[PDB]
This record gives sequence, structure tokens and C-alpha cells, in this order.
Amino acid sequence: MDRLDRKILRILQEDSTLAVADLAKKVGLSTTPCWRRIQKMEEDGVIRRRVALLDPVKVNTKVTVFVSIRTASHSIEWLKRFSEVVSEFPEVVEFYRMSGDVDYLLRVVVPDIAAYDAFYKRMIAKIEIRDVSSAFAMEQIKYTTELPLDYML
Amino acid sequence: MDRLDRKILRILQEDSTLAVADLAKKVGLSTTPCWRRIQKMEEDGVIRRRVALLDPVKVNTKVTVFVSIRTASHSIEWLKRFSEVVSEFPEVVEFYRMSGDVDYLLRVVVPDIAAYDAFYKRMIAKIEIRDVSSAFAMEQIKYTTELPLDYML
Amino acid sequence: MDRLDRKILRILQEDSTLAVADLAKKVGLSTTPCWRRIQKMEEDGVIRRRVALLDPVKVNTKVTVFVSIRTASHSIEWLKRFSEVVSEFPEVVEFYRMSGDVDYLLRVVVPDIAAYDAFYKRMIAKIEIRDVSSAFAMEQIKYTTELPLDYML
Amino acid sequence: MDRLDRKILRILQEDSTLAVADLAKKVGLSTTPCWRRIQKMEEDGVIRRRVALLDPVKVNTKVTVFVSIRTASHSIEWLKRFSEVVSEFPEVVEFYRMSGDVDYLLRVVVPDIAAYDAFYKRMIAKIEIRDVSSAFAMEQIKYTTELPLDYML
Amino acid sequence: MDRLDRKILRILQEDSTLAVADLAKKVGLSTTPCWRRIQKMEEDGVIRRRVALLDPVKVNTKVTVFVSIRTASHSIEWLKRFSEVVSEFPEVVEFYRMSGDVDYLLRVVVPDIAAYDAFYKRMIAKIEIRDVSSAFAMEQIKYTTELPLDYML
Amino acid sequence: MDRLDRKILRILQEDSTLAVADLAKKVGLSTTPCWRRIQKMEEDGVIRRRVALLDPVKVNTKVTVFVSIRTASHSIEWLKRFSEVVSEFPEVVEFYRMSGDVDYLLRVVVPDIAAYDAFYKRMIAKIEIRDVSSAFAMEQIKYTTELPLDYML
Amino acid sequence: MDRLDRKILRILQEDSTLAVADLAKKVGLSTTPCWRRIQKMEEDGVIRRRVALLDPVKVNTKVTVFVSIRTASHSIEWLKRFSEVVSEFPEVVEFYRMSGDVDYLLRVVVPDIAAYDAFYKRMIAKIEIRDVSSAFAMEQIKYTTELPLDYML
Amino acid sequence: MDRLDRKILRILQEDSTLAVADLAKKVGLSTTPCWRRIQKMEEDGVIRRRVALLDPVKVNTKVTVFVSIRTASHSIEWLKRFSEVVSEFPEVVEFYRMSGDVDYLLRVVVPDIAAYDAFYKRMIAKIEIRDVSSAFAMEQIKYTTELPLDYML
Ligand SMILES: [Ca+2]
Ligand SMILES: [Ca+2]
Ligand SMILES: [Ca+2]
Ligand SMILES: [Ca+2]
Ligand SMILES: [Ca+2]
Ligand SMILES: [Ca+2]
Ligand SMILES: [Ca+2]
Ligand SMILES: [Ca+2]
Ligand SMILES: [Cl-]
Ligand SMILES: [Cl-]
Ligand SMILES: [Cl-]
Ligand SMILES: [Cl-]
Ligand SMILES: [Cl-]
Ligand SMILES: [Cl-]
Ligand SMILES: [Cl-]
Ligand SMILES: [Cl-]
Ligand SMILES: [Cl-]
Ligand SMILES: [Cl-]
Ligand SMILES: [Cl-]
Ligand SMILES: [Cl-]
Ligand SMILES: [Cl-]
Ligand SMILES: [Cl-]
Ligand SMILES: [Cl-]
Ligand SMILES: [Cl-]
Ligand SMILES: [Cl-]
Ligand SMILES: [Cl-]
Ligand SMILES: [Cl-]
Ligand SMILES: [Cl-]
Ligand SMILES: [Cl-]
Ligand SMILES: [Cl-]
Ligand SMILES: [Cl-]
Ligand SMILES: [Cl-]
Ligand SMILES: [Cl-]
Ligand SMILES: [Cl-]
Ligand SMILES: [Cl-]
Ligand SMILES: [Cl-]
Ligand SMILES: [Cl-]
Ligand SMILES: [Cl-]
Ligand SMILES: [Cl-]
Ligand SMILES: [Cl-]
Repeated sequence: MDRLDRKILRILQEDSTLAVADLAKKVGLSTTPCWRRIQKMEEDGVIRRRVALLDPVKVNTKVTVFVSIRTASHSIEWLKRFSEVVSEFPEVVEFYRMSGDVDYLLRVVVPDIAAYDAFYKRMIAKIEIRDVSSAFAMEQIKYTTELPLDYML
Repeated sequence: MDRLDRKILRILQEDSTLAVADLAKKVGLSTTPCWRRIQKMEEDGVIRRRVALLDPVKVNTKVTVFVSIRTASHSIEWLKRFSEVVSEFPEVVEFYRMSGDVDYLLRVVVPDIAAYDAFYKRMIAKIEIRDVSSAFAMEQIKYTTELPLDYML
Repeated sequence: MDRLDRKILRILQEDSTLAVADLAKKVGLSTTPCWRRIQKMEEDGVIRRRVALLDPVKVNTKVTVFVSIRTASHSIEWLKRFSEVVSEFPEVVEFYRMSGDVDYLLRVVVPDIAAYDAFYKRMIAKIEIRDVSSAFAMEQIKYTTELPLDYML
Repeated sequence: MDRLDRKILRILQEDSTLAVADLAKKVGLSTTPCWRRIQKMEEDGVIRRRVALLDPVKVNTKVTVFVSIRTASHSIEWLKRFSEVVSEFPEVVEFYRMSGDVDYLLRVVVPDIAAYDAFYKRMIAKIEIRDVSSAFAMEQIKYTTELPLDYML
Repeated sequence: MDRLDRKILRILQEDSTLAVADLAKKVGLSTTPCWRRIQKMEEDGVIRRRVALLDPVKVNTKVTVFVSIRTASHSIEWLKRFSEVVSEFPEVVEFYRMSGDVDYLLRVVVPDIAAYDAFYKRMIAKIEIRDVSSAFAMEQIKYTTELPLDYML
Repeated sequence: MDRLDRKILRILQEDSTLAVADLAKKVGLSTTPCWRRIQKMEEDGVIRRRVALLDPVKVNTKVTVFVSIRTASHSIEWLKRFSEVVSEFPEVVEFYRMSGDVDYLLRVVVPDIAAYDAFYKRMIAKIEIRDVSSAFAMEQIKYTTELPLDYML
Repeated sequence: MDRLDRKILRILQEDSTLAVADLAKKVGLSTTPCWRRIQKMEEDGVIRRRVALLDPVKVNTKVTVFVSIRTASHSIEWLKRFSEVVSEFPEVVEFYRMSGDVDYLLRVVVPDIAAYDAFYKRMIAKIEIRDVSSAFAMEQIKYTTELPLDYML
Repeated sequence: MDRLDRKILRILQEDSTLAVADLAKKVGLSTTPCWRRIQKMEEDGVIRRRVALLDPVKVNTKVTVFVSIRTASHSIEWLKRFSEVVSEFPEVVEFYRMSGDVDYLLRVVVPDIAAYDAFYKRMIAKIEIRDVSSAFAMEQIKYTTELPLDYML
């Protein structure tokens, strides 16, 4: 909405644990107006939720695999059911319908190659797909849930 | 650590706003032991942080671009500086060193093609790269920050 | 036909608004012979039509997408109907049957990625196609309707 | 601007030869208001120009080649000069800076393969380019200079 | 067979018009032994035939197209009939069953792109093929019917 | 030139061994006019030469390899010298400057993979080339030196 | 198991012909404890077998071909039978289910291209496969059956 | 050499542990002639060595990676040193100079993705390579050191 909302969101995306009175002080605001701004943004759905982010090394999901899918020609309903069943897998953490050479791109997290192999077998039992090409990440250099706020309007 | 820690984490990854006494009740625990478990997991870094997640449509970052990079042969220090300068861009929300045909995979968020074009010009002024191939997402079907907890050990 | 016809066409391809008497003077001709040359070229179909060209930024069609299609094996009649239904789309501004890896190449104009996504859904409801690979233009550096006239014979 | 402007433009893109009084009647308007609308659209640059379109078979430019270019890493000024020198070629009728695997896409028109070969030699004397991949069209199924007007706003 | 046979063949592959007595002198042989060597090589089929070679520019077949074919899975009999019907086309001057990404490679000669287009339509009416990718030669730098004779044994 | 010349050429491309009097009878001509037609076609270079064609299995050159080359950017003189040195190799029986993904296509004949390996080492000592991709033929289904004569004009 | 087991295995992987008393001396052990360690490793299956390794040049299997296979979508049982029938071929010396663009990778040994061609025909009679791409090795630079022992644990 | 040598080798490739007297009985031979045949084959190098084969799961090298390398143009000596330094790595168990799109193919064994990542860093410190594309095996379906003996001659 305005520049003060942006200052609030910039901190909230980094850390939602601050007492609302300490966030207020960090953004140059009294407590009530700060709280009221946050409430409006929650109601409007700008802030969609607040979550704990876990360490993938510590919950044993340290490998990222990017799975590239090509589909055959299919009805709007088949695509709706294909994307519902891929979405149910807890290991599929991101799922995109792409343009370009590939139809869908998934990001999958698992502890190791063998865990990936067994995930893939469960996936492929439930769907049918012309071509799957999996690519394993060697390192996660950056992963953030912070959006760029320079474009807000 | 144990199965009760998993029940706690499963809720925390979905919603970190609950009062600790209400989370306790949802996991079958008294309040203090629940709190003490959460504290241990924070100290140990299993829980790395708690954050607000924003709606990309509402902060004007609705387009996702997957940028595939190939590099020339370079020193361990060049790769260290290349990955530091790509990491600074607020639009680069995910950044992986890959195995396979592509050296690096970025996920970039922007409002539109023109915003992507201008991001790309800023990136390429700061780095040098044999080949960049960008692919635009048509739809984000799933995006979650919840890790699968079935592998915890 | 001859070199004076070429001088006439070179101007007409740039600007068809000139009074025929001013075009005559610009090509070194009296008015009637100039007019008579233009008439012959219209009758013969060398000049096929005269049109207004609009600014794509101002009519909200600023994104160009090049859509690469591969088809299955099909009858001469299926190809005739496939190309008739793709041709009806007002967004398909150019459409070629190609040689090489790709069977067909389309140029599509739309305001944005979302408009492209919805165009693609309408297209794909009406046709069936093994593989579509879309590539978005970052910039239109040159677009002219002027043909090279150095080869005329 | 409004729906009557759209009706005017829809005809103008098809045929700019009509007397303004006959266009008026076709769009449900008196002559002066029709003329005044057209003038505004010219002044504003919505209508950028009016041109004769020629028959490529009759001016001996019947072959279309789509030329895909990849460049090395280069300064913003090199790209500015590269695109100025490619733009000067009368055979390069369309020229795009692309996203995806290819850096630039050209559409080139010539009478035959040999004319293409000689064009290519002239181009490559003047520029330096990692990779050029040319693809010849077998047929031009549709070519229009009419933009879709459904998106106007 | 021996080194004198090789000297004979080296000339015969270049020019079969010489009187047998002049070939004899050029290879250091009397006429009868030279003739008798040539006869043996014809009978044994080392020399398979003698032919006129024509100038492709002068018989209006100046364009070479290399056609890469991929087939579906098929019976040994389907492949036998597919290769018999492709072989009948007078424009298919060379035809290979390949290893690697492509199943078959053809060399086709025609006067121009349009002649190629019409050849392709006739071919594809008679066969069914997953993928055809045609590539046009810009120049024939070397074409010889002379085999290397350094390996003879 | 005319249809009788075509009848003559159709036989000559198959077999140049016939006495001119027997060819005459096969084409419906007296001997002298037949001879005179053949002479004209030789003088004009329509018939470029007459050669013995040998059996590749019998001269120990039974393997065909198609070698795909990509070059860097180079002067018109470098390309002239590159193509002169590749042309000298007796194993390079066909050599084309291509359009498309590949810059040059060679057809190479050798007895076996090891002979190919040693040819490749000699070639690469003498030239420098970004990318060579070799593909081995499994079978030569058709190889003819007969051009299609349906296009003659 | 421990570092002395590693010293034993490092020699055994190189040469299993030594009398157990000479191996003992080479690893710093008395004979019985050395023997007892070897027995334990056989019983546990760390040592799976001892074999003669033959020279491929001397048994006429000097060509290596890497065969890349893509399959259609198939049941867990079809994949089980496909992999059983490919496994029976004595020429298929290594066989992997891959991730990435290719579904399976085989290493095949034969004397020559023709032997490969005939192997391929036998394979393809028994299985059905969307795409096979074969690549021939020019040289075997290293081939060892020794595993790296630095990771043992 | 002969069919009895083949019977001996067929067993030796499977199991070299048999007492020579028991192998003799299995091949239909008295002991001395069997021994003498084996000695000849060792002296001639048909049998190159006898080795223990270990279980990759039990020595913690359970992941196979196929590493595809492309090199720049280089001297015969650079290629000699490149292949010597890649050969020294104990994890590179197979190493081939290839024909086709890829210059070299390696088979690498490691316990996991992280071990592969660290191997790759050591390799790339010691060599310079245009392009490396790694592909991870999901399963080793067959791995044998037995050559096909049907081609022996
Ligand atoms: Ca796959
Ligand atoms: Ca690009
Ligand atoms: Ca697509
Ligand atoms: Ca090219
Ligand atoms: Ca095609
Ligand atoms: Ca190569
Ligand atoms: Ca193949
Ligand atoms: Ca790589
Ligand atoms: Cl949400
Ligand atoms: Cl919330
Ligand atoms: Cl697409
Ligand atoms: Cl929170
Ligand atoms: Cl963190
Ligand atoms: Cl926290
Ligand atoms: Cl890699
Ligand atoms: Cl957009
Ligand atoms: Cl006009
Ligand atoms: Cl028209
Ligand atoms: Cl007109
Ligand atoms: Cl084609
Ligand atoms: Cl303009
Ligand atoms: Cl105008
Ligand atoms: Cl890009
Ligand atoms: Cl042409
Ligand atoms: Cl023959
Ligand atoms: Cl003959
Ligand atoms: Cl193959
Ligand atoms: Cl002759
Ligand atoms: Cl000649
Ligand atoms: Cl001649
Ligand atoms: Cl090209
Ligand atoms: Cl071979
Ligand atoms: Cl075993
Ligand atoms: Cl054993
Ligand atoms: Cl995969
Ligand atoms: Cl042994
Ligand atoms: Cl050895
Ligand atoms: Cl031995
Ligand atoms: Cl190669
Ligand atoms: Cl792993």
C-alpha cells in the first residue's frame, strides 16, 4: 500500500517473532498504528501466513532434485487431476506449469538418491508422463522466502 | 529428535502464530514441556527462523522465471564471488549449483517480462556467463516452505 | 517490372499517404505515367493492399511470443484444418510451416504472460499437438513490412 | 481509446484506401467526427504509418529464413552496434532479442538458398557471432500486419 | 589384390574413358596383362560398374538436403518396406540406416526449396515417420565417387 | 537440353560402357546423331566425366561415418584453407558447408572404428574445430551417382 | 571393517593369486589372522567373488558401445521383464537405470560395427523401446574393477 | 584359441577359485593338459589377471555417476596428460574417449551426492574442461566383468 507498509513487510519477511511494539520502533511508528497496518495487511491477504522455516540438513531432506516433466496432449480435467496428485506429495515443495521445452518443473527434497528413487516410483505409479528428466542440485547457495519489495504498488 | 518433536514441527511449518499453550493441546502435551521442546529445537537450529510469507500477486512479483546458467572454467574464488553477487539480488529467491547440463539454476520473481528484462541487464553487467537460458513459469501450482517430515531421524 | 517501378514501390512500402502528384515528383515522373504504373502494379497484384500499421505498445499487444510446434504424422486434410484453425486466431500474426527440427513456427502478440497463457489454452482446446515450445521476445529491435527490392526481376 | 476507435482501427489495419466518408458510414459515424478520431490517433501515434504491402512472390523475395543467433558476453555498446548493423540489412525484416536458448531471432527474406548464402556472407563479414542456426520456411500459411484489437485499453 | 591392381583402380575411379593400351602404359604394364587384370576385377565385382557423372547445376538438381528420420518401433518387414519405398525416389541419392540419435539419414537433390517441399509431400504420403528434420547444404565443397585405396588388402 | 538428351543421359548415368551404336538403338536414334548429342553434352560439361565405381566392401572401405563440424568465427580465407585441407583427405568423400545447427557435414569411408580413429587424429592435427560429432552408419541402403532427371530444363 | 581389512582388500582387488602367507607378510600380519579376516569378509559378502579378467583385444570384443535407451510409460512388471531380457545378453556387460534425459544406459562389447548391428537386431526383436541412441568408444583409457577404498566405514 | 580354451575361460571369468583339478573335470579334461592351457593363456595375456571383486554397497561406494566431458581443441600431449590425471583418481573406474557429441565418458563411484561434489572439485582443480555433464545412476541392474566369448577366434 504505502512506504511504511513496505518497511513493516521487509522486517516481517525476515522475522515475525518481534513484539509489535519493537517492530513499531524499528519502523518509526507508535505501536497501535503499526498493529493496525499489520491487521489490514493480514485481512487483505498481503501477509498470507506466518511459518517456522526448518533446516533441511537437520530434518534429513538435504538433497534438492529439479524434476522436468513433459506430458502428452490431455483434457483440462486430466491436467487438473495430474496437478492435484503431484501436489499431494510432501516432497514436492514447488510445482510449476512451464512454458518452453518442458511442460512442468518440480522441486523435490529428499535425504539421498535412494530416497529420490523411491519417491519417483510412488509418483510414477500415480501419474502417466511421456518424459521425466531429473537434475540433482550440488548445493543450495541461496534459499529465501523473502520477495523483492521494490515493485510494490 | 522424536515423534512428539515431529508433531510440533508439522504445525509450526504451517502456522507459527499459535499461543504455545494451544499448540501443546493440539500435540497432546502440557504447556511447559511443549515450550521446552520448541526452545531446544530453536537453540539446535532445527527451527532456523519464523517469517511472514507474502502473496506474490499482492506485492507485484507474480512472474517466476527459471534462469539456467552455464559458466566457463573458473577458480574456486571466482565461483565464490559470482555466487555472492548473484545472491545479493533480491529478485533471486533461489539459487542452486547444479549437476547435469546446466551449472546453475536460479528462480527469479518479477511483475512482468519488462521487469525481467531490466533485472537481467543488471545481473549481466555484474557477472560474465557463457550461456543464460531463461524459462518463464505459466502458473505456480504449488509453493510451500514445509519440508517433508517423514525422513526425520 | 522496371527500375522506375522499383523507385515507386520503395516509397509506397514506406508511406502510401502521398498524393500521386507528389510521389511522381519524388520519382522523376509526370503524374499520369506515375499513376498508370501504380494502377498496373495493383491490377497485377504486386501491390496487394495498403494498410494502417499500429503501435503494439499503444494497442496493448507489446509481448511477442514465438511458438514452435511439432505435430504427429497426419493426413494432408488434417494439416489443412489444423492450419485453418490456427490461422483464425487474431493473436497469431505470422504462421509458417517449417523445415528442420520444428514443424510449425508461429509469432503471437499479447499484452503479457497471463494473456499468453489464456491464448495457449484456447489454441490447445482446438488442436492437438505433440510438442509446443514457446519463446518470449525481450525486445523488438526491428519490425518492417518493407521487402528488399534489390532482387526484383 | 474507446470502442468506436477500435471499429475505425479494425478497418484501417485491413485497408487504408477508403475515403474517410465511406469509413464513417461503415463505422456508424458522420464524416467529421470520424476524421477527427483518426487525426487524434495519428497525432498520438496509435496509427504509426500507412504503407503499401507487396507480394513477396512478385518482388522475388519468396523464401523466408529464420536465423537463430547466439552471441558471446558483450558490453551494452557492442550489443547496441551489433543490433544497428543487423538492422541495416534490407533482407532482415524482423529482428528480436530473445529470452531462452537463443539470444536473437531474425526473419530474413530472399528469392532462394543461394541468395541466402550470399546474404549470410555479407552479415557475417560485419558481425561476430558464436553460433548462427538458420531454418528455412516451407510455406507462409499466414502473414498479417493486423494486431489483435481485443486487448485495447 | 596387389599394388598393380591398385594403380589400375586409382586411374579407373578418376577416368574410365582411356583406351586399355594407354592405361597399360600409365601403370607400367603391357596391354594384355593390364586388360586381363581389369577383366578379373570386373568378374570379381571389385569394379561394380562404369558410369557417366553429370553436373548437378546443369541438370537442375543443385540443392542438397540432408534428411534426418526417426521411426517408431517396427517389425523387420516394415523396415524392409519403408527402405524399399524411400529407395525408389530418384531424388534420394544416398540412404543410410544410422546409429546415434537419428535412425536414418538421406541425401536428397532438387533444384530449390519448393521442389524439396513437393518431394517431401510425396515421401510422407507413402511412409509414416515420427520425426523428419531436413538440413539444406549451402555448398558442395567436395563430392567424389573415388574411394580411398590405401586400405585395400 | 531436350527429351532425347534426357533418354541418353538416363542410360549413361547407369552404364557408360555401351558402344555408341547400341545406345543409339536403345534411345530410338541413328548412331551419328546420338554420338553428336553426347559430344555436345561433354563439351558443355553436362557430362562432367565417366568413372569406374568400386565396391567398398571389396576395397576395404565398408564403414561410413558422417562427421558434423562446428567452427569458430573465422575469415573468408581461413574457411578457404580449412576446406582445402579437409578436401585433400582421400577418406573424405563428400564435404558440405551446411546451414542449420552444424557448420559442415563430411561423409568419411574407412574399414573400421580404429581406421576412423586414426583418420580423425590426422584431420585434427591439421585443422582446429570447436566441435566434431561423428555418427557411424549401420548400413548403406542406397548409394547412387544417378541424379534425378525429371527437373532438367 | 578396519584399516587392516582395507590393506587386505586393496591387494585382493589388484591380484587374488597370492598365497595367503605372502599376502599376510605384505599387510604386516601373521598368516592365520590374515586368513581369518579374509574368511569373514567372504562370509559377510564384502568380497563377493574372485574372477579371471580377460583381455578384450584377445577375445575379440575390442569395441565398446554405450547404448542410451528411452522407454515409454510402463508397469513395474514390464520394467522387471525388460531388464531381465536385456540382462541375459552376454554382450551387455553393464546396465543401469538412469536419472536424467535417458532412462537406461548399457555398455556393450563386440568386435566391430557389424557385430554391433547384429546384436542390436537381436535386442530390438525382444524388447520395445521409444528411442535407442548408440555411441561408440574410440578408446578405453582406463578400465578397472578396483573400487575406491577411501570411503569404507 | 580353441573351443576347450573357451570352456576354461567361461568358468575362469565366473570363478577363479577352483582347484585346477576340479576345473579340468568340469571341462572334460585331465588335470595337466588343463593346467598347461591355462598357463599358455596367462603367458599370452588372454587372461590378464585374477582379482577379488567387492560389493560396492559394503565398501560404501554405492552411487554410480556417468560424467560426460567436452574438451577444447588441444595438442596430442595435453590429451595425454589430461587422460593421465583423470586416470589417477581411484573413483574413476572407467574412462573412455568417445565419438559423438561427447569427447569423454567417465564412470565414477562414490557413497553419495556430497562425495561426488567433493570428487568433482578435486578433478576440476587438476584439469580444464569446457563442459562436464554428470548423470547419476538410480540402479545398477547388471554389472559383470565377463566378456562375451561367442566372438573368440
Ligand atoms: Ca528420466
Ligand atoms: Ca539467452
Ligand atoms: Ca511447452
Ligand atoms: Ca550454422
Ligand atoms: Ca520437420
Ligand atoms: Ca566428438
Ligand atoms: Ca538410434
Ligand atoms: Ca555441469
Ligand atoms: Cl497461504
Ligand atoms: Cl498470519
Ligand atoms: Cl510452451
Ligand atoms: Cl510468528
Ligand atoms: Cl536461517
Ligand atoms: Cl525463531
Ligand atoms: Cl555436472
Ligand atoms: Cl508479462
Ligand atoms: Cl493509404
Ligand atoms: Cl493480400
Ligand atoms: Cl491497394
Ligand atoms: Cl523437415
Ligand atoms: Cl513507425
Ligand atoms: Cl499515417
Ligand atoms: Cl535468457
Ligand atoms: Cl531455393
Ligand atoms: Cl553396382
Ligand atoms: Cl563395368
Ligand atoms: Cl543406435
Ligand atoms: Cl566408360
Ligand atoms: Cl568433374
Ligand atoms: Cl567424359
Ligand atoms: Cl546457418
Ligand atoms: Cl568396426
Ligand atoms: Cl556376486
Ligand atoms: Cl570368493
Ligand atoms: Cl529422471
Ligand atoms: Cl583367484
Ligand atoms: Cl591387466
Ligand atoms: Cl593371473
Ligand atoms: Cl567424434
Ligand atoms: Cl545421495
